[PDB]
Amino acid sequence: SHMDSEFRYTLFPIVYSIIFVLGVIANGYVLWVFARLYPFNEIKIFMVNLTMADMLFLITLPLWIVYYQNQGNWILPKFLCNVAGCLFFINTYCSVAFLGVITYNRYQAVTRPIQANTRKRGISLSLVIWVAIVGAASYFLILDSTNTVPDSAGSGDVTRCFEHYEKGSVPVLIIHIFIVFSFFLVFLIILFCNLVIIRTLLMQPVNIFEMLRIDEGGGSGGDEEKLFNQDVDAAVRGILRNAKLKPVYDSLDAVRRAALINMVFQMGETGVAGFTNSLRMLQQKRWDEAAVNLAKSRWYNQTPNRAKRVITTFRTGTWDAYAEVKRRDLWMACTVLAVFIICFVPHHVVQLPWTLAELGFQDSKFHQAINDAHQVTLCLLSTNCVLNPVIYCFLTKKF
Amino acid sequence: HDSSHMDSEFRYTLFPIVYSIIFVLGVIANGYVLWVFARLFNEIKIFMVNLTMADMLFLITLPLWIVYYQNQGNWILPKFLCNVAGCLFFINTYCSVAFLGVITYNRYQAVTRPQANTRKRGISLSLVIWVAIVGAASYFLILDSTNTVPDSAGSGDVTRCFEHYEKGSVPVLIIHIFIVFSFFLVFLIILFCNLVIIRTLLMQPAEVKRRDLWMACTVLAVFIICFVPHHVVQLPWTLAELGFQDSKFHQAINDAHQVTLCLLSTNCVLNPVIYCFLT
Ligand SMILES: C#Cc1cccc2c1c(C(=O)c1ccc(Cn3c(C)nc4cnccc43)c(F)c1)cn2C(=O)N(C)C
Ligand SMILES: C#Cc1cccc2c1c(C(=O)c1ccc(Cn3c(C)nc4cnccc43)c(F)c1)cn2C(=O)N(C)C
Ligand SMILES: CCCCCCCC/C=C\CCCCCCCC(=O)OC[C@H](O)CO
Ligand SMILES: CCCCCCCC/C=C\CCCCCCCC(=O)OC[C@H](O)CO
Ligand SMILES: CCCCCCCC/C=C\CCCCCCCC(=O)OC[C@H](O)CO
Ligand SMILES: [Zn+2]
Ligand SMILES: [Zn+2]
Repeated sequence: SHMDSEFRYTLFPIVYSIIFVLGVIANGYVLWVFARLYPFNEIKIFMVNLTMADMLFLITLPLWIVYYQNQGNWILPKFLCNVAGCLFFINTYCSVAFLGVITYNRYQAVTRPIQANTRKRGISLSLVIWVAIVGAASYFLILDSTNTVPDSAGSGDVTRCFEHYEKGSVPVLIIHIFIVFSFFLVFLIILFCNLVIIRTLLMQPVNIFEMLRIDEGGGSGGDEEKLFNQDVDAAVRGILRNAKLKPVYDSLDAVRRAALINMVFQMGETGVAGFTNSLRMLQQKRWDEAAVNLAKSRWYNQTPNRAKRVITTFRTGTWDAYAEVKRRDLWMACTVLAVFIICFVPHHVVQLPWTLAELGFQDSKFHQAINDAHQVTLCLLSTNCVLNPVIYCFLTKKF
Repeated sequence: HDSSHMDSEFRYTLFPIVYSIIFVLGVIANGYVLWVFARLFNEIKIFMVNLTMADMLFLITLPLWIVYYQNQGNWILPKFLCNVAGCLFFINTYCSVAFLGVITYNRYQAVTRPQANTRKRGISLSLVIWVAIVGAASYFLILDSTNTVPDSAGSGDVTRCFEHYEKGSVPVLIIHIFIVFSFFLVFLIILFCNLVIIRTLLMQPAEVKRRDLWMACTVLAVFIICFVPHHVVQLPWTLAELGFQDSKFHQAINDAHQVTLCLLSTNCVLNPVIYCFLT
């Protein structure tokens, strides 16, 4: 029949049954959460496009349950197997692509925090990804999906679906090598991006460099905070060279000096020098009065979250304002990494040795072990339709 | 961050004691087993000599760490020796993991599916392992291993060896994720391979079957005692060194790290034990 055969005919009918029911509930409810949202916009498109990918897979699951309940016999017409295989490839790589693009969006939102045609970009990208993956998945519709073999007992035959690999196929090896190398290349980008977001939003600023990294941004993680030190020193040099800003600056403590520096990085010496009254309240250590007067500016209307953070730093002289910043993003980063390492990485680790075993290039004792592993990763990869809807909690839930 | 290291005096007591014991015992047991092989299945014997060479490399670095921890974490010796110490410690850790795993797989295919080609195959595979591991270990030679930092008592400056970690480094963290994941991938292939050996050896229907079954247990003993404690701690500790944790966790995981580092060194003394359970 097959190497891993024994348990696969029991595994998939149970595993895929749970997944079918949970995944149809989770993605169906997610289309209720999406519908009830008319007031993030770009991320919303990727999420809805990701659900569209899940629906395509979920609908094929009844066919796999029956195929495995029939001891691996594809009794329906051949093209329904072509379509089933095709939609599996679509689900997997649209999910890899849409999780990838959600990660990049959030990375740019944290790393570079600076039109309503952002929606036009989410739609533009989603289409590129669909054309790229549906185009690649189309090859599954031109293949001979099934192979007929004599049954072990009786007078019958067994019709396998996308299990047959012509012994020693070279295109198969090149295609499977490309996909795995392209996957871990994509996985490395995702891992780096989500670890930057996490690193940035976990590690609470204790200086002006870390403080301006949250509010203004800064690419990757380097120590050679030394280049940015130069920009701050040049900013302080000018502040002290300004008769309107020097008395206040000199009078302030190091944490409050950073808040003034922050303001200067945002609106410049010119901008900050036009806060005569608020600056006088600071020079006189009238923290609450200064804080209240600072909230009565256009700065507060224009950038409220940064203003609130800087005003708090002026009021308290502590870094508490930067303790739990952008938690929607911090949790998004963890969730995308969970969905990636759980669902996609196991399958992609097991993929190249299993293809080599299935092209015969590996021994019978290993071929049997890697086949068993393969059935487990194929189940892990299917949990994606139940797991990936969790990301919607970024849109709904507040911290 | 180097200021958080003045709180752990434990390592300066632990390493000079434990590394002196490991050095002497190891140099003896390894020097001894090199005479066992000199006064002489054949493929397995090739992996064992190489595995003993990985041990010697690290054993020769032990007197340097003894001196280092003796001088309260001050690398009094030349700074280049620090790169060489780190390099050889990495070689020892992963040449051991590879050669033990390659021994485990030799006995797996020799039990589940049983001369001049095996000797040549074993040398091939052995040279692959050295090239792969020494290739990665060589990156320790191009780093800035040493960092001058103040001492617990006064304004005096000590020189650390491979203790500096750039705050919030994502690539340092990615490397450690790669190595910890690869280790548990390699270890689980080993765990399965060995457990199949002990299962097939427990259910076979006299002396040949009795030694190879008890050998699969030695490879597991070495993995669970020496390598698994360290690779469990490696990630939580790395995170602590990159500033991703609290001071309370920092101290807990750093102390555990000293224990697992000592436990990793016991592999020099525990792996020559495989020589008898086969030859
Ligand atoms: C992912 C992927 C992939 C990417 C590119 C080429 C692929 C694959 C691919 C598969 O790994 C693959 C494996 C099993 C099947 C069919 N399949 C089977 C037999 N059981 C399944 C349980 N869930 C989903 C699909 C299942 C399939 F349609 C594609 C086989 N491919 C292939 O080269 N074939 C010649 C089928
Ligand atoms: C294993 C491994 C590894 C793999 C990849 C990168 C590694 C490491 C690595 C280490 O774990 C590491 C830790 C401590 C030391 C130095 N070290 C110290 C301070 N005490 C030691 C006692 N025994 C052996 C080595 C000792 C080292 F050379 C390497 C540090 N690495 C690193 O990121 N550095 C910036 C040195
Ligand atoms: C015969 C079987 C093989 C054929 C398989 C066909 C796969 C389906 C193709 C696209 C999914 C459609 C959903 C997403 C495509 C629209 C992209 C877009 O612009 O997203 C707009 C967004 O939803 C605005 O809110
Ligand atoms: C064939 C021998 C494989 C060794 C089994 C060790 C298993 C322990 C897992 C990770 C630590 C070792 C990481 C070594 C992986 C190679 C990375 C590298 O950069 O090495 C360069 C190499 O020479 C050019 O490919
Ligand atoms: C085709 C050319 C490809 C070449 C591209 C390299 C591929 C990196 C491979 C493994 C990671 C090795 C980790 C690199 C070690 C970091 C060393 C470093 O950054 O330098 C020392 C620094 O000054 C701190 O003291
Ligand atoms: Zn097979
Ligand atoms: Zn530390």
